[PDB]
Amino acid sequence: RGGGLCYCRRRFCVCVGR
Amino acid sequence: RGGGLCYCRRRFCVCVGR
Repeated sequence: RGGGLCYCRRRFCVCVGR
Repeated sequence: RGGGLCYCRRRFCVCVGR
């Protein structure tokens, strides 16, 4: 199935989806 | 920017948080 990817580290976060 | 931002463009979505 589909979903979403989110990465968080230190004082910053980034998410990506298609 | 403040808070968290997230938006989808072209054929892929890109969101970032700080």
